[PDB]
Amino acid sequence: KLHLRVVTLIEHPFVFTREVDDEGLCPAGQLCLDPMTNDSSMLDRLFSSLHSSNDTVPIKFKKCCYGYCIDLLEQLAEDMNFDFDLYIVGDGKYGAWKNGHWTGLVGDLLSGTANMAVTSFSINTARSQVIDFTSPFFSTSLGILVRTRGTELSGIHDPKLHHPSQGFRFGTVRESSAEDYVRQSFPEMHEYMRRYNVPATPDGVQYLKNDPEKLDAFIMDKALLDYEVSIDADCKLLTVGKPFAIEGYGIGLPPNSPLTSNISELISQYKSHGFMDVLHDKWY
Amino acid sequence: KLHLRVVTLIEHPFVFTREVDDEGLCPAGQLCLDPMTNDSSMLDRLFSSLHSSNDTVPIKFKKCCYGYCIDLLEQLAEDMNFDFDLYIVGDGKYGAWKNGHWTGLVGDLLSGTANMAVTSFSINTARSQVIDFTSPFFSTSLGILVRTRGTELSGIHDPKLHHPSQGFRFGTVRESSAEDYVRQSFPEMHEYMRRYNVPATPDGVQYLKNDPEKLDAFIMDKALLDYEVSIDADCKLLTVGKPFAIEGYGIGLPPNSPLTSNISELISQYKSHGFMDVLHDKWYK
Ligand SMILES: [Cl-]
Ligand SMILES: [Cl-]
Ligand SMILES: [Cl-]
Repeated sequence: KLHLRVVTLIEHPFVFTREVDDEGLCPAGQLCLDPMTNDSSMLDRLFSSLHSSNDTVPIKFKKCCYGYCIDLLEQLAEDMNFDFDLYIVGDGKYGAWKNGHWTGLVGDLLSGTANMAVTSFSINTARSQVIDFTSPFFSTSLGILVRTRGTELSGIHDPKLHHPSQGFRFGTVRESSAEDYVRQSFPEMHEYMRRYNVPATPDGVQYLKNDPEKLDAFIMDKALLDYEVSIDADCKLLTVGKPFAIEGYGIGLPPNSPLTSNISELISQYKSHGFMDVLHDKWY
Repeated sequence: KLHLRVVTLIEHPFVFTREVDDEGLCPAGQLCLDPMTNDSSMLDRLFSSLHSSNDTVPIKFKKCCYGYCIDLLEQLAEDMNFDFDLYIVGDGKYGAWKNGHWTGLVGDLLSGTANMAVTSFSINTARSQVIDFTSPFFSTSLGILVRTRGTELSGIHDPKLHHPSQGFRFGTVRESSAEDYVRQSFPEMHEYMRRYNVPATPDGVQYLKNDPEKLDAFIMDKALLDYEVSIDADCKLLTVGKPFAIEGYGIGLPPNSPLTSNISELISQYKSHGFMDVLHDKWYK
């Protein structure tokens, strides 16, 4: 039985977290750590302390993880007969090339801090040069979230984005695939957005949705924005414009991992036997 | 009962052609026309005649089409209750923006010459701004075909591909999504490749595989290159390098078409019930 350490990132409805229950258990999900570290030795020590008969892990690090990607991970673990430790990425980022290294999930796979990454993780060309991805389990365009009766946009080529009016505020999630697409296709746009980008999806959604309104538009994976629109109780939000920058979501592994092809085979069996449809129905 | 005109492009193993029999029939295939026109009125006239009690269509235009995308089209036609006329795109191209308009399949969708495009047609950002695509039925990286014991390449960032002084002979298919990727991401290498690009996949495979060798490497959808490697029994060819520019294949329709969502829902059901596995195994052998 193989023993993997899996890194994840909280992103609804793919991965959610909540506090652990009265007995320190997670009936509806998976026990995970949120330790704010990229140090493999620190993670070794914490998981060791978690599994032993004298668990001294700071309570604030213990969480229960659940969601579409957690259900997928549990099925994979059963079918491939591995067990796993699960932790949330310390910097909260998917990963970008910054200051001569990869951050986020990508950085943890390249440093050996994690054996596998499971979340709403986009397969793009830059990441594919340095880590392995499995076959995709989901596919999404990038999207543009605006308020109803607010900013109107045709898509990523709208002149309002390329020649912004004074006070026009739009941004994406820092160190995301979305930010890399803008950086590489529209460098001037990327520069303009820097002061408006946010650390994580919920922040952009809150900045656009709630008052006081801090963003006029928010660019991020459409699958994530559509989930937020679907739970909007007040006809306040919508996604606008033509599709752009479509990418799959895949599981991330170190380059040339022997596990990649076996996980890909199972993802293809799950797709072709309706399991992905069950997960979509459960979480969307 | 809807009646669509569908445009295709011959690309193995997604769409093949064979000749019509000596009676004008297509067992195990779909009768199609190869009329070399982008004029909607011409196609109207030829199909009219084809379906009349006095068929006078030039016989050299009649072909039988078959393959992965033809099996998919037949099934969609049954499930969405439409009839169709099928023809092969006149210019042989998927489509690019050239000289102020879209060419190939994209151009025929925008001009109304075709109602739907079915083949190994990549969903990319530029085309997505002007036509509709269904959800994808297949996904592929771009790939790099080389000879065994030939040129070695790490992927699309290999310095050999970015230094004209090294003189490597490498190209792609003209007016393909592969060419669009290089144009956008590597303008100087796009310029360099112009002398080596080819009209269609088989031309690049020939120049790479057969003697005298005219290409050192050929860049094109990896699904198509993998097919050519799979039918080369003699270990003459390899795909090399890291993945890049992954795209889905989808059915193309005019923008905002009411058919798109229904075809997408059927593609998603077919995928989730194993039909794409069946088609892949059948057509890749
Ligand atoms: Cl729980
Ligand atoms: Cl997918
Ligand atoms: Cl697909």
